[PDB]
Amino acid sequence: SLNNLQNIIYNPVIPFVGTIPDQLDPGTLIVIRGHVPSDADRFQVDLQNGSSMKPRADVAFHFNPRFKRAGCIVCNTLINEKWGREEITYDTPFKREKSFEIVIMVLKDKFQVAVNGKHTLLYGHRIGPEKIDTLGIYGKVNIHSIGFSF
Ligand SMILES: OC[C@H]1O[C@@H](O[C@H]2[C@H](O)[C@@H](O)[C@H](O)O[C@@H]2CO)[C@H](O)[C@@H](O)[C@H]1O
Ligand code: NA
Ligand code: NI
Repeated sequence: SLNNLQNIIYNPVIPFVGTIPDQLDPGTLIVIRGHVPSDADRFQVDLQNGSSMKPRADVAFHFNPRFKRAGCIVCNTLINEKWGREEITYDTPFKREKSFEIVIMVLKDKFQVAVNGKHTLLYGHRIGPEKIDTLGIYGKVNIHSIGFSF
């Protein structure tokens, strides 16, 4: 249910980096609506510990749709500017020139991600979700809205 969803941020310029307005406790939703442009090779939604660039902030949850060949979604965690073990989901619901609604649900033990009303993937927590205070969106993607349900 998307009641309690409050959209902030409309049509942000990409790259977008913004502070998350509350702690990502179990039951929290992050809802991102947009489109993949026709020339898209990849984009990413990063749940970050801070917004530092040098050194690069840790990414607790890197959610990275890629579109070359059959496409996929790579999920991973960045710590001390080093990527961890990749979790690759090959059944991607993203397609160039198609719209999407990403819903990231924060559970106690994992993120549960649904795209356009259909379950997409799970990703177990590698960093405590309380350390997540920043949402980054990078790459070839168009964003209409970003909202949260706490
Ligand atoms: O793990 C996410 C991370 O991947 C990097 O690229 C990987 C690539 O996904 C992997 O299949 C290949 O074998 O090695 C590369 C390691 O650099 C990206 O450069 C980075 O942006 C992240 O998306
Ligand atoms: Na990256
Ligand atoms: Ni549109």
